[PDB]
Amino acid sequence: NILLTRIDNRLVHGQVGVTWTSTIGANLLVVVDDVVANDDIQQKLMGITAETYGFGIRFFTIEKTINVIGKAAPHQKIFLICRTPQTVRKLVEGGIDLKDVNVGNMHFSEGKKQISSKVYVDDQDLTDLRFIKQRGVNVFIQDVPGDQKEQIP
Repeated sequence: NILLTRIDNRLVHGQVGVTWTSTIGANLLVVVDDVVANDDIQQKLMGITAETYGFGIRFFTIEKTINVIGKAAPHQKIFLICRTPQTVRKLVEGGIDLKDVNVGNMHFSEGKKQISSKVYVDDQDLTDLRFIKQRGVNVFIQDVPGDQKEQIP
């Protein structure tokens, strides 16, 4: 059911989320993020994007996603969007079978190092990305479809 998981600090990220969703042929975008899930006014803009382009959307905590994602019905073709690799790691640890993780926008903060045009990491981010890889997940950096895919160092 899960077609792709993308890490993007901007979550749905407007036209970027639109293009990914269309390209992979998802019909349900699950935003896995505790802050947004738990403060529902923060959902409104992303909800408008879903409404505009005609795909379903959910805003779930990590705990909820672990608990329910397996109940997904055959017709649900899911695109998971996560803020950070920390979230993805929690999903993997919780036993969710992810095949591919696309690393999108990871913005600078103090001490982070640039590894791709739109990706800045600290050592914990690299640790977590590498953990995900070690669990057999294909992890790659790619801004939008058709860009050259880049590997984690």
